[PDB]
Amino acid sequence: SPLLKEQIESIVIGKKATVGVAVWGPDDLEPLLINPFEKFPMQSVFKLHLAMLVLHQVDQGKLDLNQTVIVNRAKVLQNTWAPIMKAYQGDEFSVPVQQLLQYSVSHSDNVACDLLFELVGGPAALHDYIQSMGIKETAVVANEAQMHADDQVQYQNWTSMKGAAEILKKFEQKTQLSETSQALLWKWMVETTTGPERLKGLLPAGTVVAHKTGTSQIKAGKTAATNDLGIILLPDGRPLLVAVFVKDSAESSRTNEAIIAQVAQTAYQFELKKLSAL
Repeated sequence: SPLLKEQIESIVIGKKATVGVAVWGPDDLEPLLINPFEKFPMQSVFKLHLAMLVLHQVDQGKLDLNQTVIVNRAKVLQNTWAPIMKAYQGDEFSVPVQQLLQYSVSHSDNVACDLLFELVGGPAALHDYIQSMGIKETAVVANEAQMHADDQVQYQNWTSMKGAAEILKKFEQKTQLSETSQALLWKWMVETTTGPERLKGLLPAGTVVAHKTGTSQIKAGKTAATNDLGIILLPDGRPLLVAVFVKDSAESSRTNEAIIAQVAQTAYQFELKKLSAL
């Protein structure tokens, strides 16, 4: 739809950032893409793809949700966002895969993320999995530790807005995971504690939203990435897929999140307009 595209452009024009958007409503044949040729750093958004690969290996019986990993407090990535390190006491403890997944997805935990990467063969294994789903415009080459070591690396874990739309559609179609794995991932994405003022920012109270955020620190005067992508359930229970990636922004943190909230609200209102007519 040209009208929705124009409404979204009216939000991003004038903001000192480059914004990518993908909107796919339930009656749309193709998704609406804003800035389709730009490469967007994913930051923690790729923990979504990683959870799908891990659950896919659980579905195949290659991994078990209760399989546990020994965590040595001295050997994991130090001084990074890792809530799991505060959930257990001791210099050494063991955590099941089920909980590492929950912490990576819902809490965007960086240590849980890298521990999961180690069970499946690293970034290379995730990249193969993504390509195997037919998504060519998403690249994964580094884990959190490597992204932590060199701040240019984050740009190498990128996605196009078509790639963001496809991962949401694959997930939404419930064709990649067993019913159990699908229900677990939906649970962790609805329970996310991060980014409450992004996609969910201006939606009505009670709207169900399964989403995953991605954020970088302010370095060299800009925020490389402020992202949120997810599934919004409409009043009739049908899904609305929305992904918003704000790249290389020189705006305040508050403004970066408001761009995402406004785009989500505009897409949501547009779907109500269609339900209103049809």
